[PDB]
Amino acid sequence: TSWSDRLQNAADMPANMDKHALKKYRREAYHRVFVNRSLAMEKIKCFGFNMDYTLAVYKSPEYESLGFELTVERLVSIGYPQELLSFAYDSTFPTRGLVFDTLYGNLLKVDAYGNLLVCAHGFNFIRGPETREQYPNKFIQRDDTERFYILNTLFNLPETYLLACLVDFFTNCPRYTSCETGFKDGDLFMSYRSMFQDVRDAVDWVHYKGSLKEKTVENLEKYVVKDGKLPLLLSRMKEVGKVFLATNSDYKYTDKIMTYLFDFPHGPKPGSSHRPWQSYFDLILVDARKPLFFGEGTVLRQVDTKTGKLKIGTYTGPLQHGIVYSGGSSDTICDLLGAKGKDILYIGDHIFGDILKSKKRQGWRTFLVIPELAQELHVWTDKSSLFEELQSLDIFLASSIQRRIKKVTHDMDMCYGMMGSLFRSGSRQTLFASQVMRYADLYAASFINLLYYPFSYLFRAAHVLMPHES
Amino acid sequence: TSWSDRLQNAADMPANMDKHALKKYRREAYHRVFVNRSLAMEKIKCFGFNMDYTLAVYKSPEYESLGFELTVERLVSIGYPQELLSFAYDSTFPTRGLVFDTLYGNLLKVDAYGNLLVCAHGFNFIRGPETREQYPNKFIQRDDTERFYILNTLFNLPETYLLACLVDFFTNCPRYTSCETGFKDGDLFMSYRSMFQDVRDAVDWVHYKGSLKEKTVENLEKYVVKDGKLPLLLSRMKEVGKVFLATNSDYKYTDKIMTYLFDFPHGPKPGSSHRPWQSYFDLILVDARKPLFFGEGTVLRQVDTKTGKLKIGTYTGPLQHGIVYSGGSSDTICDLLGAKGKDILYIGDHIFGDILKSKKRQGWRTFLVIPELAQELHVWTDKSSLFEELQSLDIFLASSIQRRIKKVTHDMDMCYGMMGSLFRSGSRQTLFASQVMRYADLYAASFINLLYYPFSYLFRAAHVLMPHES
Amino acid sequence: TSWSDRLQNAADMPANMDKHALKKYRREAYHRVFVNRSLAMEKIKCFGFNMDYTLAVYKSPEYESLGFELTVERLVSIGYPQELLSFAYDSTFPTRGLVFDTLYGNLLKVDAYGNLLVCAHGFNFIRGPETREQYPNKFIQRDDTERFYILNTLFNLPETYLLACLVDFFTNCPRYTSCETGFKDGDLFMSYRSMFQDVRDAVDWVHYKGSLKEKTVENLEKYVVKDGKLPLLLSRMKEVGKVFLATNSDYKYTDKIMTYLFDFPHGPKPGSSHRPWQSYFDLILVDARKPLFFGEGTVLRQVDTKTGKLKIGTYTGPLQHGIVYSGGSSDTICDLLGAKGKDILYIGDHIFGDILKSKKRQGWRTFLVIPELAQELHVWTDKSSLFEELQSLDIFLASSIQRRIKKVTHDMDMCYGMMGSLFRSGSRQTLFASQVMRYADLYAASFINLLYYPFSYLFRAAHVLMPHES
Amino acid sequence: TSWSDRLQNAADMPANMDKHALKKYRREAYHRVFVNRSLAMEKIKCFGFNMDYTLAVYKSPEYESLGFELTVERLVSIGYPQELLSFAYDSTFPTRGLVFDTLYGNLLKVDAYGNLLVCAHGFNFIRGPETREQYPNKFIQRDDTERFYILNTLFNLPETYLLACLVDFFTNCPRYTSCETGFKDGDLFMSYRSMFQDVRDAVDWVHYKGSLKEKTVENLEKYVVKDGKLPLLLSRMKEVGKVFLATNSDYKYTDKIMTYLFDFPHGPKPGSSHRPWQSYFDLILVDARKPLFFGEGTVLRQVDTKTGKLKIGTYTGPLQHGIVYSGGSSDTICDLLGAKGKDILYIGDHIFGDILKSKKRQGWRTFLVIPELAQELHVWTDKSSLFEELQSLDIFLASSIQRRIKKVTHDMDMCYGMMGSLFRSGSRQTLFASQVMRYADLYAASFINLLYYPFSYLFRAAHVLMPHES
Ligand SMILES: Nc1ncnc2c1ncn2[C@@H]1O[C@H](COP(=O)(O)OP(=O)(O)OP(=O)(O)O)[C@@H](O)[C@H]1O
Ligand SMILES: Nc1ncnc2c1ncn2[C@@H]1O[C@H](COP(=O)(O)OP(=O)(O)OP(=O)(O)O)[C@@H](O)[C@H]1O
Ligand SMILES: O=c1[nH]cnc2c1ncn2[C@@H]1O[C@H](COP(=O)(O)O)[C@@H](O)[C@H]1O
Ligand SMILES: O=c1[nH]cnc2c1ncn2[C@@H]1O[C@H](COP(=O)(O)O)[C@@H](O)[C@H]1O
Ligand SMILES: O=c1[nH]cnc2c1ncn2[C@@H]1O[C@H](COP(=O)(O)O)[C@@H](O)[C@H]1O
Ligand SMILES: O=c1[nH]cnc2c1ncn2[C@@H]1O[C@H](COP(=O)(O)O)[C@@H](O)[C@H]1O
Ligand SMILES: [Mg+2]
Ligand SMILES: [Mg+2]
Ligand SMILES: [Mg+2]
Ligand SMILES: [Mg+2]
Repeated sequence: TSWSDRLQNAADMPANMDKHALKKYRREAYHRVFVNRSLAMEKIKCFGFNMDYTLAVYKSPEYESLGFELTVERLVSIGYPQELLSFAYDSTFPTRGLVFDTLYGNLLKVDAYGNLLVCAHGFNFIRGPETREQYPNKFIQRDDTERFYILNTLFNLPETYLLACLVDFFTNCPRYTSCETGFKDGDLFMSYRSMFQDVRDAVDWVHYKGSLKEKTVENLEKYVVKDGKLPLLLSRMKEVGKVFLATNSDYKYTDKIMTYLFDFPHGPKPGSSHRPWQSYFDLILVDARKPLFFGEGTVLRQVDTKTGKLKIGTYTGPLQHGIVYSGGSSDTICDLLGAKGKDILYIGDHIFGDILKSKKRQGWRTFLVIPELAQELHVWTDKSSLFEELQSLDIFLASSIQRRIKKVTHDMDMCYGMMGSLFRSGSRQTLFASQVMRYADLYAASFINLLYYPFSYLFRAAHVLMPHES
Repeated sequence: TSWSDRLQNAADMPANMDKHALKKYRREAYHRVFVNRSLAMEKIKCFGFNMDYTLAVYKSPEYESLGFELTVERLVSIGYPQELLSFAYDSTFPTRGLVFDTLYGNLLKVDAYGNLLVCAHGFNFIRGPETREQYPNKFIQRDDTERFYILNTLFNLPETYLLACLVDFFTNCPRYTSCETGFKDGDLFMSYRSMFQDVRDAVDWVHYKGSLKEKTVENLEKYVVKDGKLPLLLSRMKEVGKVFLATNSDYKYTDKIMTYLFDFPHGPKPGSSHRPWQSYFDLILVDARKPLFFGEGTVLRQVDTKTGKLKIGTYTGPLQHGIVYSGGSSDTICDLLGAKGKDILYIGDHIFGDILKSKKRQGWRTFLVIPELAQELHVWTDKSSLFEELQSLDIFLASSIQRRIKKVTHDMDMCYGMMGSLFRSGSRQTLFASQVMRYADLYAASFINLLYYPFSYLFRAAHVLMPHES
Repeated sequence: TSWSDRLQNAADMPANMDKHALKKYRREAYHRVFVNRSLAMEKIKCFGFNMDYTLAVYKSPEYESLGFELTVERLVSIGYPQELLSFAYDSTFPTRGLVFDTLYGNLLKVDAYGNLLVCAHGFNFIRGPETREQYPNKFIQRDDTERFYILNTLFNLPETYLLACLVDFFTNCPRYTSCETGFKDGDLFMSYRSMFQDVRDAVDWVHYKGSLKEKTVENLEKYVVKDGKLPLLLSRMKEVGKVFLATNSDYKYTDKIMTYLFDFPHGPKPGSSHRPWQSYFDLILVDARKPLFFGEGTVLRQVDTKTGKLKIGTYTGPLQHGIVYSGGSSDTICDLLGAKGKDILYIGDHIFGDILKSKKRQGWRTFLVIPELAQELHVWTDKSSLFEELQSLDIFLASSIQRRIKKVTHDMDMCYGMMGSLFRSGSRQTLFASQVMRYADLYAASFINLLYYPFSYLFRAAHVLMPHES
Repeated sequence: TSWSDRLQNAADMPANMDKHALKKYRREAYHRVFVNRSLAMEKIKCFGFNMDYTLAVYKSPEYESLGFELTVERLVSIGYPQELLSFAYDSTFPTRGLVFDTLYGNLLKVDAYGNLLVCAHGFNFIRGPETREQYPNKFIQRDDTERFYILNTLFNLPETYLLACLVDFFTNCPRYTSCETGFKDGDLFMSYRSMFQDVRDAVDWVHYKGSLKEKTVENLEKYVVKDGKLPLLLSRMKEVGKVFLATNSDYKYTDKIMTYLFDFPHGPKPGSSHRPWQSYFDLILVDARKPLFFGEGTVLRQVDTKTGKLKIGTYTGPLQHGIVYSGGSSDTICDLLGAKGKDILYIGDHIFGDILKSKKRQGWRTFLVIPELAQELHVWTDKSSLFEELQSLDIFLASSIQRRIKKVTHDMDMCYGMMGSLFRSGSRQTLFASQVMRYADLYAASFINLLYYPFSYLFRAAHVLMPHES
């Protein structure tokens, strides 16, 4: 039961909009909206959506596997060894938000301070003493962005696993000699950094020039979660405000995906006429180039929606019915919809490119969709006893207790996968957790959980106090 | 009773090192060390100190007044109007950590998200609706560092007030015409940005080329807090670890100040021989150029301590008794003392240049000295009823209640000064508060509060949980 | 009779290597090597060649037409109007080395000082007084590289003409309104700068992703000059030194072109066994990325010559027989061939990327191939009377004489084409001429002209004197 | 007889403005204006002057000695050894336009291509074979501006000599160990680069914060050439055009110097009333910050001429009688005087900051003052036989002749000083010569030589032809 199985199971249910039914549903953690900072929904005038992994949640592990396969086949086609074709995606290895160290070829799970929580070289998990050889303070400098790459999105799960597969392969293959910073193959030296760049290039190629989109669109039921409740929620938002779409994707792909997401024999509710996806939006913007979008952006263009090509020239005209925009900046949306940032709730999945940048650069209100939460909640509850033990041990710690804390931390972590919870390693929160708490005003397993709250709901978080104020 | 009066009152007391006396003393908030993240003192192998506003706490308002006076006289000497000589420092206006907006000439108190809490143009406090003309989302982009300058240190209190005095002066003087971005004086236009730069240049000049240091050193009892307990604490730290000094100041000034701080007819305790200040340190480093120090640094130099001049050439030798270093990098300290970052507790007052940068760049443990805490605690306790009311109102808020929340927030804020608490405006925490909580492992009114805790004390903070984990 | 007709006519002749025949041949300007700075051929130890427009001279106007056609079809395919398909390359318009002004959409012919010699907006040649509206000092700032683009190579002849065709089209088409910096089409604005970028992108696409190379290789006799004397010259150079190839092209294309250039039923001379092209070179380097090549370069790679793919990893091994390199830097060649810069004569066609950068960055000796010289010499001689008149007029000028100087300048210029000689407009030398004289030690219509000089020839230029030294 | 002796001898003569006397005077090379590119004086509408080493020519070797002495005393005061006080300026060593190599500590005389003509380490002249160890291609990369510093001005003559004195001192002093990139003194390493930076800093300090200006102004007759013909020439220029002053100097110093330059008991000619220096200028601009002046410049300020301080604010008003400007850009002059660049003849001494940048950035007409020309002409003529021999030898060279060419080159060079002619080493022209020919339209020993030519004089240079055009 993957997180996307949980999501599709919930997707297959019709909405019971009886107000008592809604209150009862949102009791369940799965259907809840979690609150980092208070947000009065009556003050939101524009609801903004991202597409991929927000509206269009790709099914797991099928979509990751497909990405993995195509990225492997691209590497082989440019000259990587044929043994790469023996690799097979394993959803139990990667956790999102890991850092690849391009100097030493390690996947790292770190906290917000750059402290090491987990270190794996290939499939070899390095324990604390051994890690001190490469990380003498058990710490990385996060500002060293040329060395350390943060794998933020669900699109990065395939490369996360592939990176580990490659280090494992070259390490254990007798044709190569391992060195601290890469592999020697005769008179050829491949650094981890250049291997990393090849992988990153190959993922990019698969998305831009390869067959990922085509294979996705030819089997949408296999690859994409579909929910009859989507048009219902959007239709309700449009009753109280404006709705916009802002995607890094191109129009032709957006049209195919959004068409699919709205393909039911009805509109917002059963019995209602079907309406085109575009009718649900006051503004549609593709090729957004987030996060640059939230700074200078790019020139505003108009899509010719018949051909799917951009019209030539910068678009200088007003918001018109049926117009589809490309490029621009966050200021385009604000100006055309007449919103200030705090009037906007932007709903996305990319912690950096959607949430952190819209919050910090523009003061937008933010909702982070965390698809894995669906399953992480089930584990958090089913295994709460292990965490409770860990909490008690940590308290009792103010020895053999310390080795028990390590053992329990490991047993807890393993319940999530080889790289542990997205949110923590035992009692230490991850960088991803700290960025969620800091930048995501709201978060949930799915944006659809907003359907279960009334229009004027006040989401509340407790006021924060400093230690000297308590 | 300024914060420095509180600090000197505590300074005049001898240490009662009876273990029961110590436990009882550190009960009081004034004498307490506050904990943002847990820290096991037994793991600290090096204690590092900054000098100014850490070891050498300048008396208030006398030292700010002196800085103010000299900065005014420098501006007048370069051509500013004679009416500046009518200005007189007012300690009731500035709060630390304000942002000067160089485009519109406002002092702003903001939260961690760039949200406006207070906006003053000269001495005119702008209420929310009027602020929307210049700040349509009631928000600033903190990454716009060319526009917004954060006044982080107690050294910035004089310019904070002076900035306000100048905008007030030019606004109300009929020789000048006010414009949105500065003042017209015939065929001369002075932008707020160029005025700001003149002030910043004049403060720098006063410190580097003017008479501030000379006037300070000629009346140290007037300007500098002195505490017999300093050598006691340092002597105790040296029993369990190494002690270093890292200052942005030059050696000649450092020597005069540190000599004064240790000038008692005894050493660590009464009855003991006096020892030179330098004997308390394993490493002394001046001209540190923090925060660059925590990145590339500068070339390591050796001070000729007889002349106070640098020896010519980069110093390539070992740590030797009596050597005094200049420049270098944080890696100099680590290498010469054989420490990794987590073995170091660095004690400073500059939230950015001491604490944030040593934490983020090097994974040092951090202790922030907040001199105003001495007095902010007295107000926090004496006026807790106003905050309690505010908390209750906010709860009751889930109208005339909303105007009561504004009124109570104001009455609370005014107890601290015209720009409110360093840490908050009513229930909204400031940027400075959020940076203290994030980057300062420990904090206190004075580093001396460490004397009241044993060598192997475990400072504990509660583990943090996400909303879905609670 | 295009310049390439002249070149192929000379190419079809067998080499008469009788020493008296050689001396007599190189009398003719067409077969001569011209000398800007003295060069002792006996000191040259390595001869380096570029491929395109050096060894492989593309036939004119056929190859330019093909590039033009494909670039047009790419623009149409991305959304440019169908009327572009009515354009047809005209070899009589463009001269090499023009500057496109992206702000005002003009093609400019300038001198070394940025002084305007010719200005055309579309096909409208702007006379001096009108040009002062846009160029008040009749001058451009050459350091404004974001505004001004120099069209240096024969590869740029198609876009030179296309730029003019486009400005002409949009200016005279009633669907568009002309503005100073581009064209309005309703709510779309297309700036000259964005049009220019579209053209540049489309040329790049044609070369990298389109069909130019494929269509070239399927009719090499149509598109490429072939000369039986090439292997003879290279074979002779290899007798006295080392020979290398350095191309910006990829290996697969290089192999197809070089195979063709050497496809005769003999080797160096008639009667000799044919040898593969690669046997003529001590070092072969593709994907050179000139001019970056002459600075940091890129990582040195090894080509797998069976597949045409790069081997994975940086190549760290020695120069080996049969190895083909990719990337690297000019230092690669020096190190592997054991040459210092002054031991190298590098033969190329790109005034900036081959000649200026190798001279300035590395102190290489330089030979510039100027394919149009073949025909420019015929005009220079056939019409010397017009220039002679101009010279006399200029002398007599120290009025109606001044209008005669303009008239004669024009009549002279028109003999070369609408944009005049590559080297001058009347008596004013072009930027391209000044760069040839400054950076090209030697130059000629073809590198083959080196066959007509002995191994130890001393090419001499007169020593230069300052005005006060004469 | 220094060049400044020659200049003052000519300065002491009254102007005979009889038209036949003028024609005859300008026959002599000393009194001639030399022409690199033709210039019609009737088209010049604005004459622009620099002050230092243009209008105010400092006497040699007295002024260089003074600069040298003060720079030495500054180095000693910051900690350099006392033996520096034994140094004494020697005018026979430095030639202008040398390059200091900060990596290896050599003074280099180079051509326009970075080819080595002379290399001295301290006072040791390194002959060709030995130089190949450090300069394997006998070449430097001029674009490596962090490594190579060009000593362009007469202000750089003292540091040129001092650099050589220092390398000599540390090399031969047994306290220091010489290394390839600097000197070891125990645990101190001083790199040539850091020594160079100390010298550059000390020269800057002497000019900005030391006593150079004060000592100059207290003995102007000792340090500054004065010429009664200056007001005559300026008065004549003002009859046919506008006259401006643009100096990097401050107003107070400019006023003292310009007052002195005009201090005669008469105005333009004997018998005429004396007029203040400022009356000779339509525009006076100080603190020009050339060459930044010819790009973005700085904010335009107004000088308060009573106090010598800048008025506060950017000056936004018109050109007014008596106004003195500070900062700004070259566009300030153009706009306020209503000139385009080709209407301006700018007269200066700094080949880079005055001449090259005004030519390339703005298309100004340029006149370079070369004070040493006064004496270099006397040597060029007196020793023409040596050059003639060299020319003949070079011809005869197309061996013992080659060693004769080296010997004659040396004997010729030594007539100018240890570092040879400014303009050449034997038959090879220097970088400075090539920049003079390229960027200086006109040049002369003194700007005063313009007095000897009529208002509408056409300065002519021969049209340049390429080798294939001859
Ligand atoms: N999740 C992420 N993915 C990619 N880049 C990131 C992410 N988070 C931060 N960055 C960027 O990485 C760079 C270095 O991060 P650094 O730790 O110095 O800053 P920070 O994110 O502000 O740290 P903190 O989380 O302590 O506020 C910055 O440019 C930052 O914007
Ligand atoms: N006389 C000088 N003094 C200081 N800087 C100079 C001088 N002449 C050129 N430069 C600068 O030095 C840098 C490197 O010079 P480089 O040889 O690459 O360019 P260049 O001067 O254009 O050469 P060329 O003389 O061949 O035209 C450039 O930024 C250039 O402007
Ligand atoms: O790593 C990547 N390389 C290239 N494209 C990516 C990558 N990750 C996501 N994308 C693309 O980004 C788009 C998702 O944009 P979204 O709708 O804004 O979430 C899709 O078109 C993806 O193909
Ligand atoms: O704004 C400033 N301008 C110039 N110097 C400053 C400023 N603020 C602090 N300083 C100097 O910084 C030094 C303080 O360094 P610390 O010991 O590292 O805290 C003192 O020498 C101050 O004079
Ligand atoms: O404008 C261009 N855009 C893209 N490729 C170009 C352009 N001009 C030349 N080239 C390519 O550069 C290569 C020529 O390299 P050369 O052998 O070094 O002259 C050929 O592969 C061309 O296709
Ligand atoms: O190397 C230097 N360092 C500092 N000032 C210099 C240097 N060289 C020249 N100057 C100053 O530049 C000014 C000369 O400007 P000019 O009138 O534009 O030639 C004088 O004030 C000099 O003091
Ligand atoms: Mg997304
Ligand atoms: Mg401090
Ligand atoms: Mg080429
Ligand atoms: Mg000067």
